[PDB]
Amino acid sequence: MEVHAADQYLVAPGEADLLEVHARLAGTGLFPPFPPVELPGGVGGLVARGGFAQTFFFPAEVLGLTFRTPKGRRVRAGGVVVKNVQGYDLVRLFVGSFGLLGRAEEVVLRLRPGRAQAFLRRPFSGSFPRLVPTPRFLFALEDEEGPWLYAYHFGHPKEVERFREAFGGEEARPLDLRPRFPRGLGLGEGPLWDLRFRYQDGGASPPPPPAFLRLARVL
Amino acid sequence: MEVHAADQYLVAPGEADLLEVHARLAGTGLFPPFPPVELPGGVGGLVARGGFAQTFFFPAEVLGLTFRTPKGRRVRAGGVVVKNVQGYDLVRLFVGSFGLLGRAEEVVLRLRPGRAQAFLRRPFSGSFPRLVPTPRFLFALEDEEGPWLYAYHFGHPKEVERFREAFGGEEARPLDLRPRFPRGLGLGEGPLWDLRFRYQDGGASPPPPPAFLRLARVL
Repeated sequence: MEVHAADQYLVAPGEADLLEVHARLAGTGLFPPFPPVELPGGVGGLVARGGFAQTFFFPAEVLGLTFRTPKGRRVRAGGVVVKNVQGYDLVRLFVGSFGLLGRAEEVVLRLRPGRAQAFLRRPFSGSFPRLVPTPRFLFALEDEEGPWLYAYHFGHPKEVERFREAFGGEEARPLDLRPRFPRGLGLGEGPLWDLRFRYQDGGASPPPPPAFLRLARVL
Repeated sequence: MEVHAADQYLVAPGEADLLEVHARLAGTGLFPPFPPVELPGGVGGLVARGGFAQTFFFPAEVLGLTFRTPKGRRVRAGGVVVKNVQGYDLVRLFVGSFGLLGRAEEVVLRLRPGRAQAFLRRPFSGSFPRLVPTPRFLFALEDEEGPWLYAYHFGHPKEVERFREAFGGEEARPLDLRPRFPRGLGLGEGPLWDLRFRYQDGGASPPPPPAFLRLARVL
């Protein structure tokens, strides 16, 4: 993969692992649009699902991508160094398409700056709290010891310190949840959930609207 | 149109004029995702072009929309909570499609709160400046006198005040540019331009990528 530190963006293969990306950004002061949590599908799958644990609008963090349609056609979308007169949003079309349009072979993601970072966890209480400052990522996970509210944030040491003081809990190390979703990260009443979905091992993919089913046949 | 003040969103027919939306919201403390400038096509046209004068990601400000395809079908997309399981972004697909996918019959836009606003202009220097704080909208327009840099911002009274301080210039009133673009707001070497396009009366529409031409045939 390619880390464009100065321009704050990353170029990586769809098959790149989420922790693989975090490992590569170690000490760079740059952060990807996802927490230190490994999930089935890697970067490509994450993009296809429209992100994980975000408290922000994820699609805008995807600057470009190249995907392979279920028919074998290569489609390039967006870009950084080269781009057409814009419009015709092929990037957002793919983001959140859950694999219906094929798999991402390459993804270009925006990276955000941060002098400090904190990945914390604390006992869950039913609903997601409104923290201040709002962490960039928030999600719940049941560890069999009860639910756990996880939060990941980065930015100025002052905002992060502020985050720690508002959240409390304990420091958490990078998680690898692939072992708990062997049949795939689908949707359902599973042990993991964020502001958008509740995930379940082998759960079904969300139902696409008629229009999407139609366009997917000709892409 | 229907103003859902408490939920901070607006439902408007595609033909609603940009200035009628502003008049409808004047005094509500809520602002639409466009400045006080009338442009050919109304809100539907604005959405089709992917926004006007924004310094932010415009597509995210569009929560839903209903369009009639060239073949006659009508497809309802998005809809803040309750549409489908957040995925398959038909909304962003339409935003910035320039009419290629059909006409917007209805648009659902997010409204942003603000206790103060400022619409100002100053002689354009030849390139867009990096302002601090950065205004929500910025564009350049030529008049008999010459090119003018226009900026529109809203939000916290102290934020807007600081903007007025850094930007300088003079107070500007709502503009109606339909008379200057009677043949439509297309692309070209015209008298109006923002961070994404340079507009021209009766100008051409941007060229769609192959993938877009393909799915346009269906849906």
